[PDB]
Amino acid sequence: SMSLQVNLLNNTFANPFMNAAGVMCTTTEELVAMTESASGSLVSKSCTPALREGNPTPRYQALPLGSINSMGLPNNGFDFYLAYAAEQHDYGKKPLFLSMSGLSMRENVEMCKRLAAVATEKGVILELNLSPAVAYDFDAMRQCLTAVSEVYPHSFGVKMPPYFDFAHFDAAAEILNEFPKVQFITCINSIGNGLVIDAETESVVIKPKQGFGGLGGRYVLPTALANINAFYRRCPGKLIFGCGGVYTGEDAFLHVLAGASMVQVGTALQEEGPSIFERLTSELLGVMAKKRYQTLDEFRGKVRTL
Amino acid sequence: GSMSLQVNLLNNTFANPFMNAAGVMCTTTEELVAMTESASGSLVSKSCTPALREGNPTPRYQALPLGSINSMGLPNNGFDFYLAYAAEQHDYGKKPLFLSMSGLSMRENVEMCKRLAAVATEKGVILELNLSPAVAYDFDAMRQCLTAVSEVYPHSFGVKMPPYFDFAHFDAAAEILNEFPKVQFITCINSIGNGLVIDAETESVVIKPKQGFGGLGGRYVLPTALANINAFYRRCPGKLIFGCGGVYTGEDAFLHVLAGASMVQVGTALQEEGPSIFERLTSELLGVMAKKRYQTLDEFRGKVRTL
Ligand SMILES: Cc1cc2nc3c(=O)[nH]c(=O)nc-3n(C[C@H](O)[C@H](O)[C@H](O)COP(=O)(O)O)c2cc1C
Ligand SMILES: Cc1cc2nc3c(=O)[nH]c(=O)nc-3n(C[C@H](O)[C@H](O)[C@H](O)COP(=O)(O)O)c2cc1C
Ligand code: NI
Repeated sequence: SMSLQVNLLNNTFANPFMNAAGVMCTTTEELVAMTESASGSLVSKSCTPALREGNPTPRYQALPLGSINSMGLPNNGFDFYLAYAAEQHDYGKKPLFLSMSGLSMRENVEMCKRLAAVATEKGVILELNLSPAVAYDFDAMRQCLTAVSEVYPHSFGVKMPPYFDFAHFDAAAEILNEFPKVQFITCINSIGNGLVIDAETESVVIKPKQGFGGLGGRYVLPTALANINAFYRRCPGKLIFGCGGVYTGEDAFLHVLAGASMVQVGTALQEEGPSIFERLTSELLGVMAKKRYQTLDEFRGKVRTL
Repeated sequence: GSMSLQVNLLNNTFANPFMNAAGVMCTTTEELVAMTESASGSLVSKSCTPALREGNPTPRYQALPLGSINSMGLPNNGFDFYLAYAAEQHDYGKKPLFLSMSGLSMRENVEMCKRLAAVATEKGVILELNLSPAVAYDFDAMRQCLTAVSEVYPHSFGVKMPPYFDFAHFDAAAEILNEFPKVQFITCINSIGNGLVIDAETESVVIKPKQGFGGLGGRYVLPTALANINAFYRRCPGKLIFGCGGVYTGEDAFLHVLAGASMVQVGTALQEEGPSIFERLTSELLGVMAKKRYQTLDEFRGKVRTL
């Protein structure tokens, strides 16, 4: 007998799967579809205080090894997602995360002040997007978390861009550990500012920023696993959510082995739609069956070093 | 049409833009001779320290479907060895030679450069100074290092860079590099640092040092490499860019050059296939150029179209 159940943040989740923020979670229809899916949870599109059109198109391109995008935070605005969380989400089906991505400290502070009562009343959980990106400037990062912690009377998580050396893992973890309200860390947002060139057209493939954009998919799995495990080790008091390169149950298995509690799906979900979650739960159970595991706790964070 | 892969830079002529990446098949005399005998346009010797280094415990390199992961730890025969190869053994009649230097402190690099100067003068060996927390990730330390080396090394040289991941960092690094006219080329990029490969079957990491964390190469890194190549191509118009990262085919090389590359270095692919790869890559790049109606590299270098 097996189970994908996860228990964390005073909630129970049927399985660890959820969408990545930015993917299939912008409109009412999308949020409802995520709620009706087999996913264990969902997160609403990273929001700004007011609606944002986002960058000019094309701004997303699917690729053999993943995706590249420079969406530019298109979203319906904070009021919209707050109302979804306050009055529409069926918390009886699954828990809900709200992703917040204010463009200044002030914006985050203002939104958090209003989110507080809805979190208290309904149980929505904040995922604060820190992905130059806030998390790549340690002073800006400390300031952001100080501000939010000061005005937001609840636990929350942070969505991180990837780091690429131990000095940075140490520096980031030192900061995160100074904030006990940060109860989860989502690793990772894209690998930033890659450049895809189409040999046939001799051109870039997205319009904004001269073709530079965030990489997702197969490209990022080892970087994601690195960041998941690095923070799993360095922030023992916190949960880690995995994000990056999940297409299969086996991929998800790797995230959990590295330390992941929840596993977010981006590029693969963009291409397949919310039905992917039935496939992913099935595949992960199958991997666990073949390896003789009954629960996620049996192998979470147990990757073997040499 | 008669096409040419010729490249001209730093008072040298290169038959084609291809060379090995530093770290790959360039450690021993036998390897250096084989690179020289190959169809490559050039070669670079293994990044050296002042004295020989055994490197990290094995396993420390693993080939992967989408590339490679490694934590070699700078195993090398020592500066004396590569200096001797450059001064006395290398056939400059066959192709130009780059020497990769990777001191573990600013002082080590300074002392090696003092001694390399005479050999650069006499034989024409070209320095690629490895700046890959990595020196290049510490802007003050980077400026400091380039100042100290420029002070003692009266020759043009290049720097090998780790990748950056945002415009603010592209600008900051370019600003520093633009302070040093002796830095005539920039090699982008070394490796995507500290990835972690986990083998689902064994439920373990695949290399031994650093709990399995190591540098990524191959298919994983091509868009990051192209971004860095083009970012510096744009921001350092007075310098040349050498590409490194994700080259398996002539088409990949075409992309490097489109992004701004003058020379194109081959790492993971070369590790897996050996030096015969250069015959294949030259032939493939010429084929790509023939199909796209280009005769020379200068016709499309850095000409990637934005939308
Ligand atoms: C179309 C698109 C939009 C995204 N927007 C957001 C976003 O609003 N907030 C966020 O934290 N991450 C955003 N991201 C990054 C994803 O959340 C995720 O971190 C990344 O795609 C890695 O997962 P993948 O490898 O599964 O694609 C976006 C990604 C894509 C592809
Ligand atoms: C085995 C191995 C050893 C390496 N050692 C060095 C080195 O000594 N000096 C250096 O600048 N880069 C070193 N690197 C990085 C490579 O030069 C190259 O930048 C990287 O592998 C990306 O190219 P690829 O995608 O073609 O593998 C090494 C890479 C590999 C795979
Ligand atoms: Ni930094």
